[PDB]
Amino acid sequence: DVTVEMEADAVLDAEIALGKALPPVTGALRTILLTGATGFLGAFLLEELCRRTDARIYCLVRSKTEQEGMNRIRKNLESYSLWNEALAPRIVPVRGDIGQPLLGLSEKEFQRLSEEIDAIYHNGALVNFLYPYESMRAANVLGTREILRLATRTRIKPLHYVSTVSVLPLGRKAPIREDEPLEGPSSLVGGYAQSKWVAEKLVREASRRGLPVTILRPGRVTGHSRTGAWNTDDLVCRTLKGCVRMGVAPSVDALLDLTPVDYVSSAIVDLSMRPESIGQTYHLVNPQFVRADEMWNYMRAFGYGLRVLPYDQWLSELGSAASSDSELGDLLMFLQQVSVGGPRMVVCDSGDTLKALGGTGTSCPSVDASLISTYLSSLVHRGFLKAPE
Amino acid sequence: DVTVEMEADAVLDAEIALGKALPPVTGALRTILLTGATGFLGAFLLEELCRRTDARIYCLVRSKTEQEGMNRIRKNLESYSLWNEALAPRIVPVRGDIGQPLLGLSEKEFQRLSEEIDAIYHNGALVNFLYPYESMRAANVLGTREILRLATRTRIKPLHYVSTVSVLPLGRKAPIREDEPLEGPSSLVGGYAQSKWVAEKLVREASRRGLPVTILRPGRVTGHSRTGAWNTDDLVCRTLKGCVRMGVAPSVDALLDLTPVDYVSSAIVDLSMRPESIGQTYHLVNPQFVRADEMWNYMRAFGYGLRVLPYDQWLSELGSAASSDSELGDLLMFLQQVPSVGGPRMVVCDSGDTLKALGGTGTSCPSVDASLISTYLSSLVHRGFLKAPE
Repeated sequence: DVTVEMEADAVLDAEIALGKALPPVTGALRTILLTGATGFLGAFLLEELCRRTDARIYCLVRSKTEQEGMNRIRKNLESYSLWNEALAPRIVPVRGDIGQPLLGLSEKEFQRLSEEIDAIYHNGALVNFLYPYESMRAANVLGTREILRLATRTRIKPLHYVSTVSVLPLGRKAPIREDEPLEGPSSLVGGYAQSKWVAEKLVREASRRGLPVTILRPGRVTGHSRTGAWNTDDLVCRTLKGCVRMGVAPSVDALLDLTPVDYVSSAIVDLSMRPESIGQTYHLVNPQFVRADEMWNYMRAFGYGLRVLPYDQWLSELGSAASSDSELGDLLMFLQQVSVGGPRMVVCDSGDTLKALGGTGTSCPSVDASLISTYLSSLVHRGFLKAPE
Repeated sequence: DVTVEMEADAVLDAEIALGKALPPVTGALRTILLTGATGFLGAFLLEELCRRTDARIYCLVRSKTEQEGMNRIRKNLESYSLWNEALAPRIVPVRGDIGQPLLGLSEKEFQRLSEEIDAIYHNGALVNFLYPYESMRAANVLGTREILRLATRTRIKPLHYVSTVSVLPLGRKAPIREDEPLEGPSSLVGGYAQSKWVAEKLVREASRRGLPVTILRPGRVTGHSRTGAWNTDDLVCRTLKGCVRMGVAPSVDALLDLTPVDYVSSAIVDLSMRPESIGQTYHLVNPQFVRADEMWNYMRAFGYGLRVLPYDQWLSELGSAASSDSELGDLLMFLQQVPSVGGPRMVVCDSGDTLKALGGTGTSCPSVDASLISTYLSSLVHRGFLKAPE
């Protein structure tokens, strides 16, 4: 059974522990390892870390050469308007693969990395909402294990771990608190949530053994609140486009979280810099929820017509439309996995985050007509959405 | 639930009946309407109908013009090495869409088609093994309804309906008889099976009302037994390529059906031309099953290494492989839909009525053996779908 495998995989190897490793850096950080620089949140994390630290940022990247790796990283940041050529000296591509033993490094390379790196931001992961647990085991479970291995190899390296609110159970009335313990593995639906649950369990055990860690759980990470930068292969963009093209949207009961990526990246970096954050968990979600009917109002205001249907009737219309439209069919696959009220969605409390960030000026943008206009304007500009009539 | 809708959709509109329509042709067939000429079975059915009849073959096809329609039909046949230019005079594209009212025709066009066509071979359908019932309702349920409408409009037109063994429940031990009544809708799993069950119910009610109908249920339709012609986006091809690329295949306990397309198309046409076939149902399946371990033997003999694993372990290796391979991921989607150790439930069909009806013909299903599998694999290698064995 999958929960058997999850429980077995959540046991952290005995040798991953402080042992005789040298103490963590207490002075200025010289070097930082970032995983996930070729992803969405990763692009913003990388640019932010360059702005807010003086460290060389080692970036794990799958590539045949270091130049190819640098090219992947540059193009990714370029796609979000985050690149400037002055960043290149700050970036050290590290050829490797989060889904491989030792992050894809030879024993010698791994040992060297274990000597050079002062701190780790682990944002690398395989995110696939269709695949089973076993498809993401290598990248999410073993990859996190190997990061924990690096963090305890040679000398201790603080770990700022990017998890997800999806490690939390659905169907709760009251907003889940940042300090509530994790439930059992059967509380989760889908391979992604399952793999991230196991990953966070490993990280929490390394914490219990003395590794300094921060656990950051982002909610639904949306577009940049000013530029509108947003990868269009995102399921949220997929869904919005589907509704626009069909001219109909669902009424759902769920409180909707939309958390702009610039808030998530700034909060991760801010929190990672606070010694008070060690051993702590933070919910990087929008403190202000929005209702679906409000979302559709904002989208109509931008200029898109949207009839509203009960979720089950909406899903039925999607099913019908999928007959002749393979893109709508693709969207349907995501939604047919698990009624009237629509899908359950996790609601989080973020009290500890709000407090920890109070003197920072790091604050989550509101979801309002203006934010949605910024988002839709960018999607139209980039050819993803047809401009409103 | 979906079964309520299925039952509702299986009710055939009252006006689709013989009424005052003129009697069917009792002489030579002058014209035939074929749906599905742009698909895999449809290509062979078209080429076979040209050889065995001297009727003009009207072919329903989505296109902006008849000439572009002809191009689509021609190219499809070319892809299976079925095209020769002497076919061209025989084919008449009809611009249209199985998933639209009146097959996408105007009232005037539909009335004209209702005057011209002597008989209908209905092989058009949306086949998607991932989508729900509602995604295939238009093409499979309403499309079949509209075909029945045409078959009863103006003058009676016999209907040779291509259904599927997937209208039958899976997991039953004894070969299901061709004359066994359909069970209720709750027996079926997946949108494709559900939509074809409803379609066949509609066709049966038409038959009950006096429309001459043959119901043909193909099994798992595989490559041409001589040329190896086989549509590579087919799920069976996907699965075999996945096994080859991983180097591992599942031990499943099913009695595997592999029914070459040249047998299905020849049997359809043969059976359609027997008046004894009217009102009858035929299972166009291979009379001889193959076991999975025989399949892997045939593939090793061709040159591909295959370790064998229990189905659950094989499926887990597929999932693991899918992490870094999107094609294997695509294959995994199909197999995960089921929430036992011997692998997927499959249907076993009796074909005794087909065997008898074809006994005086030269139509017999090829055996599954190392030679057939070599024919299939050789074609896939030649077309670049598979890497040649080491």
